[PDB]
Amino acid sequence: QEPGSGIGYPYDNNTLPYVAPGPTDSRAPCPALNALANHGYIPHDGRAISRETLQNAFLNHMGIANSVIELALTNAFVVCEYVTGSDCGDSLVNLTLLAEPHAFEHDHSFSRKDYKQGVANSNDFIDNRNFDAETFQTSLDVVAGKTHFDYADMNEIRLQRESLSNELDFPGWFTESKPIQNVESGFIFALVSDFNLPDNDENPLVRIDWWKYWFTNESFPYHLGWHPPSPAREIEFVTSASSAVLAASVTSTPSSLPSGAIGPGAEAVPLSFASTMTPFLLATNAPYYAQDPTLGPND
Ligand code: HEM
Ligand SMILES: *[C@@H]1O[C@H](CO)[C@@H](O[C@@H]2O[C@H](CO)[C@@H](O[C@@H]3O[C@H](CO)[C@@H](O)[C@H](O)[C@@H]3O)[C@H](O)[C@H]2NC(C)=O)[C@H](O)[C@H]1NC(C)=O
Ligand SMILES: *[C@@H]1O[C@H](CO)[C@@H](O[C@@H]2O[C@H](CO)[C@@H](O)[C@H](O)[C@H]2NC(C)=O)[C@H](O)[C@H]1NC(C)=O
Ligand SMILES: *[C@H]1O[C@H](CO)[C@@H](O)[C@H](O)[C@@H]1O[C@H]1O[C@H](CO)[C@@H](O)[C@H](O)[C@@H]1O
Ligand SMILES: *[C@@H]1O[C@H](CO)[C@@H](O)[C@H](O)[C@H]1NC(C)=O
Ligand SMILES: *[C@H]1O[C@H](CO)[C@@H](O)[C@H](O)[C@@H]1O
Ligand SMILES: *[C@H]1O[C@H](CO)[C@@H](O)[C@H](O)[C@@H]1O
Ligand SMILES: *[C@H]1O[C@H](CO)[C@@H](O)[C@H](O)[C@@H]1O
Ligand SMILES: *[C@H]1O[C@H](CO)[C@@H](O)[C@H](O)[C@@H]1O
Ligand SMILES: *[C@H]1O[C@H](CO)[C@@H](O)[C@H](O)[C@@H]1O
Ligand SMILES: *[C@H]1O[C@H](CO)[C@@H](O)[C@H](O)[C@@H]1O
Ligand SMILES: *[C@H]1O[C@H](CO)[C@@H](O)[C@H](O)[C@@H]1O
Ligand SMILES: *[C@H]1O[C@H](CO)[C@@H](O)[C@H](O)[C@@H]1O
Ligand SMILES: *[C@H]1O[C@H](CO)[C@@H](O)[C@H](O)[C@@H]1O
Ligand SMILES: [Br-]
Ligand SMILES: [Br-]
Ligand SMILES: [Br-]
Ligand SMILES: [Mn+2]
Repeated sequence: QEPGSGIGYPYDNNTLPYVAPGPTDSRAPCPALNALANHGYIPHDGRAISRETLQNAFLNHMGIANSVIELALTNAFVVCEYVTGSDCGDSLVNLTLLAEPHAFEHDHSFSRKDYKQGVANSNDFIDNRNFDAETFQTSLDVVAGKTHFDYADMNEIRLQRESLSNELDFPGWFTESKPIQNVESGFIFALVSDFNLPDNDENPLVRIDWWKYWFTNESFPYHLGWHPPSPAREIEFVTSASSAVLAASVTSTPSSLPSGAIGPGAEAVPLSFASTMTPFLLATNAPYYAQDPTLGPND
């Protein structure tokens, strides 16, 4: 928000306004990076981004500690080198390259389509990067009529997304990615679980309105009473939440799940790509921004 607004106070004492991305700005497949860029906490153009820029932006503006993004930073820079063909040093070339498929970006996202979702021909690909309202509605439908949801509900949401994606993706494309997705499941609990409930750390419940505002608007739900978690969330919370999601008993089983979907997931580790492997072409779509309604500087 505008710095003088005080909307972030006393959790964020140095806010900057929301500014929609323009057609030449680079955006990510990540709702967090996109919100940061929209506020200029990382470059508004989404280009030339250092590790420390990311660390400070997450810590000071989202209540997300450095530990939470240590592996994400490693993976971002691995993917930058893979996509561009050269070491990116400590200047991430842009955010858009993070949507390189079957890499850091993965299938069965909560709010993005898959790279070969619903394509008629094998060489086709689509926008697997920008927020997609219909896809996100398939996630939200699992918790329809509710204000909050728990680990078991999140497990059901990701299973629904895996089912749909395995059915809809071009044959042979779908590749399950429980380790990365469920770090992201943990990120959702870390950012938008309801810290106003007494037992949030033992038993976090996502506020659906906060989640929907963050994802749809790629800005922060201050108007709904959200603020950055304080103290900042640490990695322990995120991987515990990830494990709890996958450990939760499944009471409704969609059809068409890949083998081993129900059960624990592997620990996330650094990505690596063969030097001979050429990257898949990135989707070239202009960055998404919310239009129904458009957002003002304080939204
Ligand atoms: C350097 C830091 C980060 C990098 C490089 C990064 C990168 C990415 C990438 C590549 C994806 C796409 C995965 C896919 O859905 O196919 C993604 C998704 C996601 N990210 Fe980030 N991320 C970072 C930090 C965070 C943090 C700290 C949060 C929240 C606390 C966050 C929340 C999410 C969520 C919830 C998704 C899933 C979106 C969906 O499934 O629709 N990310 N991120
Ligand atoms: C974010 O950075 C990535 C990585 O640099 C950009 O993707 C790459 O964009 C370049 C154009 O600047 C593409 O190069 C072109 O490739 C075609 C086919 O190989 C070639 O015939 C052209 O002469 C040109 O070299 C490159 O393909 C593309 N990389 C991938 C994997 O798709 C991306 O455009 C940047 N996005 C933003 C919004 O800044
Ligand atoms: C996206 O952000 C807009 C702007 O903040 C949201 O619309 C406003 O919501 C706030 C509460 O968050 C209300 O006080 C305003 O009356 C709303 N204004 C307008 C112009 O509608 C919108 O709800 C957000 N989208 C989602 C899905 O959360
Ligand atoms: C991205 O741009 C490519 C051309 O550079 C197209 O071949 C791709 O289909 C893709 O097009 C989409 O996004 C561009 C902006 O980059 C729009 O101009 C297109 O209409 C389309 O939405
Ligand atoms: C915001 O400023 C107030 C008033 O000085 C201070 O008490 C509080 O600790 C500050 N918050 C942060 C995150 O520094
Ligand atoms: C989440 O999982 C990690 C291991 O991946 C632990 O280090 C952490 O304490 C939490 O259990
Ligand atoms: C790891 O931490 C999470 C988040 O605090 C808990 O919900 C979980 O039960 C485990 O203790
Ligand atoms: C990972 O951690 C979660 C949260 O403690 C457990 O529920 C799960 O069984 C696994 O150990
Ligand atoms: C069985 O229970 C889980 C959560 O406990 C739900 O998410 C599911 O919809 C079914 O009711
Ligand atoms: C229980 O929930 C699962 C996952 O959302 C559905 O696929 C199933 O049809 C039932 O509603
Ligand atoms: C749906 O079905 C699967 C196996 O058929 C179970 O693992 C799950 O708990 C749910 O009953
Ligand atoms: C979230 O984190 C847990 C614990 O490391 C994994 O088991 C899961 O697959 C996901 O990466
Ligand atoms: C990471 O691992 C891959 C193997 O999958 C190698 O190709 C790469 O060079 C790096 O060692
Ligand atoms: C977002 O931008 C639109 C332009 O379409 C305005 O009409 C709206 O009031 C908001 O500022
Ligand atoms: Br660029
Ligand atoms: Br489809
Ligand atoms: Br796994
Ligand atoms: Mn994806």
